[PDB]
Amino acid sequence: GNPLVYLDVDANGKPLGRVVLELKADVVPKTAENFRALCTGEKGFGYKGSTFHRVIPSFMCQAGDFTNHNGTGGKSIYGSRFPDENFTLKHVGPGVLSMANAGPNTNGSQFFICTIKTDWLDGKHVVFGHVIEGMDVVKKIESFGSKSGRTSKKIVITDCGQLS
Ligand SMILES: Cc1c(C(=O)NCc2ccc(N)cc2)cnc2cc(=O)[nH]n12
Repeated sequence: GNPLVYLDVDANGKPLGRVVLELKADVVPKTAENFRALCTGEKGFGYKGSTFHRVIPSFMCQAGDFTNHNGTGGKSIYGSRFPDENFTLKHVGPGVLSMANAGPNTNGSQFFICTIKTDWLDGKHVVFGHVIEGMDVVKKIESFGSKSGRTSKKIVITDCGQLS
């Protein structure tokens, strides 16, 4: 079945709880596998210890730059970047999990969780999963963002992994 993975998130060193994500490997297997392996850390690198560096209320929470911690970095398990697998899944509402990018075919490790329907991203960002549990944690993260994306608390993925 599709992988279930988790992110345990702190804000200014206090735990907020756990976000559980389903990865739609049946639709986007290569994109799902990248995220799964970055959660487990099994390639020797991944999301553990990295941050939500860009958070915009009423839009999304973005994370996954585990190399530069600022939106310029990250890498995939395949290499620095990998192609857009497909655009079949849509940005239908809060809880959608999608790949950040710098244009076509520039997926790495950065990702975002939507807090609203973001239909204008359809066909531009690869959707690959959704929140199963922990939308309350996502809403807390969102509340620590700003219009500019700068966070008002340090939001850290302290632990992450695969549940099934
Ligand atoms: C524009 C931007 C990006 C961005 O698009 N980075 C390019 C990129 C994405 C994914 C991969 N894998 C590689 C490169 C990342 N963070 C922030 C914060 C902010 O205020 N603007 N911003």
